[PDB]
Amino acid sequence: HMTEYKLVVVGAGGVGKSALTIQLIQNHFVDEYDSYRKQVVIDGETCLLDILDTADQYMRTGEGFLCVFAINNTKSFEDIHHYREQIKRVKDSEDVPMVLVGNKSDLPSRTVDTKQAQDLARSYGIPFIETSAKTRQGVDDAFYTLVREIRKHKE
Ligand SMILES: Nc1nc2c(ncn2[C@@H]2O[C@H](COP(=O)(O)OP(=O)(O)OP(O)(O)=S)[C@@H](O)[C@H]2O)c(=O)[nH]1
Ligand SMILES: [Mg+2]
Repeated sequence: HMTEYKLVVVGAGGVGKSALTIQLIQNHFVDEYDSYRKQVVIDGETCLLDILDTADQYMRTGEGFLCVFAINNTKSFEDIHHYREQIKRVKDSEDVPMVLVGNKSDLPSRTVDTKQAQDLARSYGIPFIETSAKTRQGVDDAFYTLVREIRKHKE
């Protein structure tokens, strides 16, 4: 009686992958710190999210990917290319359900601008969502949007 969606959260160390997950799961922001399950209704469908917060089973059986960089970490952003190439290789396709997420939007020290991010997502043909795990801005949006991307690609 529920649809399972297998989601994988990728990106460089320190960008907020766990923080984003833990917000989704626990509704709490963790300052300092596997697989998680969340039941949630999305467009009137009851979904069981199965979320791997990384750092290979999930890499090959993942249905959709959150590719996360932090907006005050230029290197994280530049590393998106590597994660996305990884995903394309291990799924052997050039259109895998993916959302580009730019986290830590609450922070003032911003070195990747929103134009950079929009241009990257536009090149890849994917949504870009700005988030803060600290304030919860964008968090449900990113996960819900990924679900909707997965639905878009297949039954
Ligand atoms: N201000 C702020 N800090 C954040 C936010 N998301 C995470 N952080 C902080 O950034 C640090 C890294 O977050 P964390 O979730 O541990 O990273 P990660 O991407 O999971 O890192 P990894 O080592 O396991 S591969 C932590 O100190 C966390 O509190 C956010 O949106 N805003
Ligand atoms: Mg982590």
